[PDB]
Amino acid sequence: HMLEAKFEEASLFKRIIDGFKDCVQLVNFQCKEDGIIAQAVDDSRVLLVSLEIGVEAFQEYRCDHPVTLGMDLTSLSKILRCGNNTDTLTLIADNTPDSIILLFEDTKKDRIAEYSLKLMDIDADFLKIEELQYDSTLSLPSSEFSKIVRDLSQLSDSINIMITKETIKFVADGDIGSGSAIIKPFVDMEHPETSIKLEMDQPVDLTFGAKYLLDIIKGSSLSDRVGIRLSSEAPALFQFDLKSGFLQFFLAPKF
Amino acid sequence: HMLEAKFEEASLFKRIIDGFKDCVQLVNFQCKEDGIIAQAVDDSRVLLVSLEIGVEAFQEYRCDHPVTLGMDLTSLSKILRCGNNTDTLTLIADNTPDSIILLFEDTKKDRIAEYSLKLMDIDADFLKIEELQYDSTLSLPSSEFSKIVRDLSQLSDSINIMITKETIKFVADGDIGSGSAIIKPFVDMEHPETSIKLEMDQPVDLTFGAKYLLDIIKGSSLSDRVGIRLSSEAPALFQFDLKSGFLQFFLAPKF
Amino acid sequence: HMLEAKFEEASLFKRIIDGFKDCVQLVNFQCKEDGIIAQAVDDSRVLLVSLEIGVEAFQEYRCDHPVTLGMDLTSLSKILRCGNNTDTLTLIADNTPDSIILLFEDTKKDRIAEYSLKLMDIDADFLKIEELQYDSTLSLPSSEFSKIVRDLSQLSDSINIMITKETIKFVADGDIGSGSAIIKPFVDMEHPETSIKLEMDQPVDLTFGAKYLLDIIKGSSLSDRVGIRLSSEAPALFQFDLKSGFLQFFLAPKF
Repeated sequence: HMLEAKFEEASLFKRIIDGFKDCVQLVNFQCKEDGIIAQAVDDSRVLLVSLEIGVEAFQEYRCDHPVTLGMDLTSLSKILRCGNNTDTLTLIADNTPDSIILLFEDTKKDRIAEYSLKLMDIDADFLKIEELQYDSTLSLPSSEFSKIVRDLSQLSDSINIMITKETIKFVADGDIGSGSAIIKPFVDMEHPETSIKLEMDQPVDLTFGAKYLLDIIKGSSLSDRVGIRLSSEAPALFQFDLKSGFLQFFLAPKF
Repeated sequence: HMLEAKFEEASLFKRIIDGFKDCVQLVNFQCKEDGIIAQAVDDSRVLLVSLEIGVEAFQEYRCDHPVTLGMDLTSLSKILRCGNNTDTLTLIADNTPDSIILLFEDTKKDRIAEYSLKLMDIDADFLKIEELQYDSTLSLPSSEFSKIVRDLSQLSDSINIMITKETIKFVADGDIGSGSAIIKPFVDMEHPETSIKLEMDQPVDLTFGAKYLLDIIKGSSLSDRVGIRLSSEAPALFQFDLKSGFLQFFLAPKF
Repeated sequence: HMLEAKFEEASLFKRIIDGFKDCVQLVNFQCKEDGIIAQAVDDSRVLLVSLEIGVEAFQEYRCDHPVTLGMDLTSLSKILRCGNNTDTLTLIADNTPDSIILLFEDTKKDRIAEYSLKLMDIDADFLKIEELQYDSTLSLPSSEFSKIVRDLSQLSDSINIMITKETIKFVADGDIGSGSAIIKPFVDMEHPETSIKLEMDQPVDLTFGAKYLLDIIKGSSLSDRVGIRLSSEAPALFQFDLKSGFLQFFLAPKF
């Protein structure tokens, strides 16, 4: 009992985990003094999940020692289905820990639920694959992006994002036919968060697997907007902005 | 780009397809100058689905050429799950078409989704099996008819509709037991659409498969009332009245 | 047509059956002059379900003859999915019956649905295993008890209820980790039905199967509170208080 990180609402940490729990299985939660960060590469080694949770995301955070505690998402999510969404979730562990302790407590002092989670042993191959300059950079409503991905997934397992100047084009092409959703950058004032931005330095023609994109758009529940950075050189970066933190999805193109 | 039929709301065409998509698989959409009509016989050749969609059902309809464009329901329904229920769905095709183009556009000009559907090749065995005079003719609330069919389906796979004068009797008889729902014709004034009519010229004792009836009652979402015409000679006619059009289910009795 | 028991709402009898239909399969409904009682032991012979339905639970009850009519829950529940929740459900049978008749009728006289259920032949091994004195006796909100059982079921198939003085402790221990929910007896005044009582005569350390507890907590829909009596000698008694009646779950501990 030494780091005891504490969330205001247990739902918040649950929503964060639920955002990327489907695309991966094992995760290396590397928590330190300035907060918690984590990475997780899937089995096929084509999708990286990078997470950062700052101090301000907690209502009371402490960590007198850099502790790397990896664990299974399926096991972690099971314990996360025990709270009452508004309970006080406290992540407790000690120096060189065997298990992480999750403490659920409501506003009243009737319910005091304490859970233990046997920690996994994960290799420390941390990746830094974010580029300085991307060929194209765009940001759109997360709910809108989920719509495009889900609709095109009906047609084929290959969604081709094609970006030219002032033209963002999503195209799917399968056996039963094809589909094409085309959006253009604009500005709104009644609700400026529905706006679409585009900063193209060079035209982009990349192809991504539909299987992976469907898991990526599940982070729409964490942010209203999604930042997409496309490059012909490095994997694409799908970023969801959290309150004092972020959830990144690095996806490698096909072909 | 020559016929371009256009719906006010994309939901309407989706609801129509959803009304009969389960009981069949391939459909021959025979659209012409006065609107669109279609037929579909299942594999077992005991259930016919006849559809008619008049000009008034569209908000803007054109067709300078009688075009028969058949297609797969499963593939068609997939594309129909892309709209936003209130988008402008436009069915576009050309003379001697390879594929039918479905264009989704909302009120604003942000979303312009265009889909292509590879057309099937369906045989032109169109059937006209509607009789002049049926032994019995009745009409009841569609939601009420769905209740009777669903409840009796629990007991056995054979639902026997038995009609005598002023007595409409639905009977199921299986291994675990039996059930009998009996309704009588009457008139209401607070909401005359809940009334039950019956025009019996001759008593009817027909037996239908529960499997088929369950698919037939799925058209209750298209009309408040359902018209049933029973004959000992020809297949029974279950008819749902659309706004400027209809959805018919011709079902052959057992034994 | 001789006993014709009658419920005010068909939903009530449906909810009662739905309370214990999952943990067993065959049930011996032994109805008599003062009401209806029934017992059902599962295949593994470790869980007994005892039911009592008094006269006051019906809106109109009669029974001129003690009749034991056993039946299959699955078949009984099927027929129970036919009503409209507010219909007049009437259980009809005769002296030495072959089948039990279930009559559904609404407030209006349009719907008159009559169902027959072929009665099963069940052995008359009725059990009286309730003790006089139990080591511990407690009562808590049924919704709260369901929460504890469901959450701990995620961890292992063995939930250990551990009771000491003024301390009720639920513990699960599995491969991925463990969990512990600890509640203490108190009194509320805004809503005294959320209170927790405990009358310990002797400390209790019993282990129950999670499979069975999950079925037991399904009776939370019948009562706000659940009475639990634990004994080291006899099976534990989980009791849900009905309006003029009860639903009991006798569960044998492990090890």
